[PDB]
Amino acid sequence: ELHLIPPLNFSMVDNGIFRSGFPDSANFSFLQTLGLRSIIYLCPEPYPESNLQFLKSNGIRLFQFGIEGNKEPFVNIPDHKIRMALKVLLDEKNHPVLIHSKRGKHRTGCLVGCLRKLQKWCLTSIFDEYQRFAAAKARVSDQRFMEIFDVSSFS
Ligand SMILES: O=P(O)(O)O[C@@H]1[C@@H](OP(=O)(O)OP(=O)(O)O)[C@H](OP(=O)(O)O)[C@@H](OP(=O)(O)O)[C@@H](O)[C@H]1OP(=O)(O)O
Repeated sequence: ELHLIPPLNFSMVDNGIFRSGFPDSANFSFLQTLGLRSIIYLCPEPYPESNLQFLKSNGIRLFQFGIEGNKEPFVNIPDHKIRMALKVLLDEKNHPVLIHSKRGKHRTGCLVGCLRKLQKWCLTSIFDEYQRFAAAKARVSDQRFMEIFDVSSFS
């Protein structure tokens, strides 16, 4: 067809950094326009064959840091997996990079919020951006994780 279709909840976060929910084949022509080097994938489920073939054909590296898709109020975001994903984001060699989960609201929102903390954003600005994507599914647990996340080791 004649039009591009960004994936669910697509946004540019920064120079060379994007966020979304799970891309499907209708989104591949749009993703090709970004010249991605990397995908940071935050779900534990195996990457579907369709997505794997797109990744391979397009020369994109897959980084998988599987965070269990927990529902409130029993959400347990591993600090370690967010820290390893931030290390990938902070290396310009991996850019352009797309961060995605299933809908790009919770696991993706936490990783982006922790990056904003490293960029010295005030918490209210971090939460406002998180809530723009999470909307009616904004979780206190996601924001509490960002509130407590320690930026000592990086900064
Ligand atoms: O287990 P997940 O976290 O991978 O999936 C949850 C979705 O979480 P999701 O997988 O989207 O998380 P992320 O990809 O991290 O946003 C969430 O979707 P949403 O809250 O809209 O993001 C949805 O909400 P619904 O569509 O309103 O019924 C449900 O909470 C759903 O939990 P499940 O129904 O037990 O699989």
